[PDB]
Amino acid sequence: AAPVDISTLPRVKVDLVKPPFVHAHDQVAKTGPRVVEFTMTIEEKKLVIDREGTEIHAMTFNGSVPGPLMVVHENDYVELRLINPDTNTLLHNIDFHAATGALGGGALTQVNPGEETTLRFKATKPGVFVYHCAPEGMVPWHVTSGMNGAIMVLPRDGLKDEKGQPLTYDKIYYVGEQDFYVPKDEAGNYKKYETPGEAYEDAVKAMRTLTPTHIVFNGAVGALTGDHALTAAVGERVLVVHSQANRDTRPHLIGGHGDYVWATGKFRNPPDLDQETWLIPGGTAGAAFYTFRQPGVYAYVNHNLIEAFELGAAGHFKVTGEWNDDLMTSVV
Amino acid sequence: DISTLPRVKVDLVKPPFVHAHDQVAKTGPRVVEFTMTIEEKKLVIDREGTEIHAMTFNGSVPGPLMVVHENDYVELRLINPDTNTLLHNIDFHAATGALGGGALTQVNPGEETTLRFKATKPGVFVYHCAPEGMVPWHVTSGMNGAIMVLPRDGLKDEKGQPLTYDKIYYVGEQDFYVPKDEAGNYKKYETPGEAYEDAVKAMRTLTPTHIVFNGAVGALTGDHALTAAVGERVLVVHSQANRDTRPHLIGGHGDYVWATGKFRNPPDLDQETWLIPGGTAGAAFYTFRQPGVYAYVNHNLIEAFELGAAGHFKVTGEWNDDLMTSVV
Amino acid sequence: DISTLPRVKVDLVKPPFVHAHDQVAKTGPRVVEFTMTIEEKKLVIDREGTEIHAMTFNGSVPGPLMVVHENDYVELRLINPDTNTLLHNIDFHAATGALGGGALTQVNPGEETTLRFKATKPGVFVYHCAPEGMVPWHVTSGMNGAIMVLPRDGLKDEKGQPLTYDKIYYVGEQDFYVPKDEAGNYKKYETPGEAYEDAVKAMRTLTPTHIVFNGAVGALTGDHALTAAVGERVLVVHSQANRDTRPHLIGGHGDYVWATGKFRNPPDLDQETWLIPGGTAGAAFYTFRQPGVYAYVNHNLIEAFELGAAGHFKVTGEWNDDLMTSVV
Ligand SMILES: [Cu+2]
Ligand SMILES: [Cu+2]
Ligand SMILES: [Cu+2]
Ligand SMILES: [Cu+2]
Ligand SMILES: [Cu+2]
Ligand SMILES: [Cu+2]
Repeated sequence: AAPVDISTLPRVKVDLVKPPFVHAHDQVAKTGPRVVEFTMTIEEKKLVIDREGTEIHAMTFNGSVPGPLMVVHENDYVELRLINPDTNTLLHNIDFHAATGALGGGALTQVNPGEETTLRFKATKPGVFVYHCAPEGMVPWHVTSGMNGAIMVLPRDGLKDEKGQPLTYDKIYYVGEQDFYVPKDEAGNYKKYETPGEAYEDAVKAMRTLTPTHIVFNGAVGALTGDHALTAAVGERVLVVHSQANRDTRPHLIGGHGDYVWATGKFRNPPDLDQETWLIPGGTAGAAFYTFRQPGVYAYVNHNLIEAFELGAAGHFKVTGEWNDDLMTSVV
Repeated sequence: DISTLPRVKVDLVKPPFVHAHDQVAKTGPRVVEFTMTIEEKKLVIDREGTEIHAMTFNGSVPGPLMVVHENDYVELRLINPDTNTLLHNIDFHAATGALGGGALTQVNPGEETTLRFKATKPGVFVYHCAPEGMVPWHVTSGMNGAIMVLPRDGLKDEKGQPLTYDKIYYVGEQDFYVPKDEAGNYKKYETPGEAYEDAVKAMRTLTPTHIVFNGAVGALTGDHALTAAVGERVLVVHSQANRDTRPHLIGGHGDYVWATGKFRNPPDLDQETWLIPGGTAGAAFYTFRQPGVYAYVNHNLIEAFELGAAGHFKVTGEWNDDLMTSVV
Repeated sequence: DISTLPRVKVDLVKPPFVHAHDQVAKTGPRVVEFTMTIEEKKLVIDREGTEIHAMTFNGSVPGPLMVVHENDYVELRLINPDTNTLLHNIDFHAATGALGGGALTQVNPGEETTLRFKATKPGVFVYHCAPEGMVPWHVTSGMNGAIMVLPRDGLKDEKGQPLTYDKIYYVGEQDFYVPKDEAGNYKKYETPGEAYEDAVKAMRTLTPTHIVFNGAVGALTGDHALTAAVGERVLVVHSQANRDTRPHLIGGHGDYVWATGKFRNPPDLDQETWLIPGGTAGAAFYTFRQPGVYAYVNHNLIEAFELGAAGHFKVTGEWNDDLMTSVV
């Protein structure tokens, strides 16, 4: 019942990085609980979301869609300084699904242009969680404008398999999947707007159709392909955190599997094994662990193939290494 | 021999509330008697006054939550007053045989029927009308509810230890497809039959015009918000008889969740959001640790804040600065 | 050395039936030989005579279910006759490498190819065509099926105890997007190629015009209804290569279900309904206890009864009044 003295906890500052990459961290905690300090600056900005040059007024956390992945360990405290520069035009806030109370922090972080605030919450549950803006009355508009990301709360002793044995990854990637509803004019062409506010009415209309115009990884069609394809080597253990703050998705690694998967992303639950495809409910973050055994190109996709190959929810993995004819081979 | 079992008559209560019951069974198997009267009635489903011809079990959308224990025999007397105009029946997902009972409970206006079935499997289950050839029309008109079949030794965590809730609420999520004219305005009809054709066309778009909790937009908000106190253990039963949903407690979690609602399976822990497939009932257990307002929503945020799938929790108690605070 | 492994030839069977096999392996690993011939053909998918240019594996929608055991080697000879017009290939979700085999099995009309891969993971998996740049078009044209890789010691329950089925059926669920003209009538094409543009357009609406089992509305009804007898243990393998579905046996349950179909995971028990994500194959085990007609459906009742995702079981045996009965 007595208060816990948090001033005694050591503090560590984190420098966030743009997705799909993840800031420096340790899987197995090397210290006891800490107050981990993060700072994110909200940025309203125009963003090209497809190959035809379609542009929208994106609402971002730190300039990217999705926002950066934050990483802490179970029972650490997350302290976020949220800044809303006066160059922005809208009210924003933040809802951490990893947090307990005040609408995930949303009721304590409402900031208008020119204001800032610092939120602190205890990361009491291990897993990957979604975080997103949630201004009362305009929630889906902000979220579907790209204002969402994720946070991973690692067990202090790292990841474990269904038998309680260590699962250690060599690389980690964060794939934020985004459903966009770009308004179209009477002619069927995407509309343009001077300011975010000007598009509200049309945006609401576009959203209520429940039919996305685009569904992409890392903010745009092909964002995770070509020179920006994810990479790995045969033998490498890779963890892919995947989030969707507003709509269901079903990740799948073409040519591979999800050896160990936490579809709804909570680590106190044993992972599902050998998944071909897994369902991540809208408003959830999930994580899949895989060890590559074949070199070459792999397609990482939302397995509703239309959403993947037509709407944009598809990325690539370029894997190096020696081919395994035992696992698979063309018979002459 | 069923005739040797105790018989008890239950008085059902309107959702989100639930009739009184014991979690850990107090007796052995019993024949639990329920009675529900079918009522076709106009219902306002949104703040704009939109009306539909609702098809209900006991006058509410969703129908009330029935509660029994594993291996009890459910005995339902279903009445279809001659004031209604359609044939109805009932399909219990908790039952075995005759299309969930649908093939044995067909009742035209002015008729009634009594069905009895053994609740052999523990968990929360959906029950809904299913008249041959017009199944989705009735279900999407609000004719569905749920039944909870508790394990005889109560709920258990992933370690087989007891989980006892202090409060329970039943949230029925309903997808509606209200027909519109060429102008785009919702159409009104004199009778349910008049709208069949338009209804079918509206349903086939697979795009709900409304998705609500307890029959209407904002039904579980304001004076009708759900309540709890810091420290209270709350079980929230959630059903969707026709379409997928993804429940989420904003500011909270599903400490223990049976997403597809069957208790022989250990619960999933610490869920932020969970998927309840259409045609399924799920259950989430949570112990409140912070006072204040919480939003309970389908986490497709468009479906929640635009279409109506959102409710509120008003929680009393003292704030916990350790769990969360605005830094000085 | 695979040259050391004995080989066995399998004769595939048209769905919903499955080719014979042993649940518990009677020998060590084997190289199992399969042969499938691709066939592009016009196909009637509804009771109104609507046709489409279907792209099939062995002439059926879905393609046949292949069955092997963990660690066997699957060797498939894929033939693309010069009577076809498009390039095709195959993607095995059960395989490891080269885009599931798609990058190694590309075959134009008049060509064939043989692919071999080790079945390292037990479970039911989807296989489908995946020609670069036209993946969804082929898959939604019916070019997909499934393969089951049984654990060498057969299926086991959540306790490690054996689960042996007396019957097994394979239900392939297909979402079709048939283009329509300005009048709203389904369009007709002389060749698959001529429809591409309209096909892409129709798919991007993400709204299927049809959702069927075994290639057509009512395909699994009447003389083609699935069958069983009271007391029989039945395994129903269900796949959806492109869109989510939620199987449900009306009047029954999924006693043991591997919703996402991977056997190294214990099954979920007593399911009323389960979610099989698009791009996944699932399996449900049930022991019938009541005779009569059952409806096996996708529980989004609109997709089932309006769009076509519904089939029937005809079960023989004695009625059990203890489980269910109409009172006087
Ligand atoms: Cu915002
Ligand atoms: Cu949220
Ligand atoms: Cu009815
Ligand atoms: Cu049902
Ligand atoms: Cu093909
Ligand atoms: Cu695939």
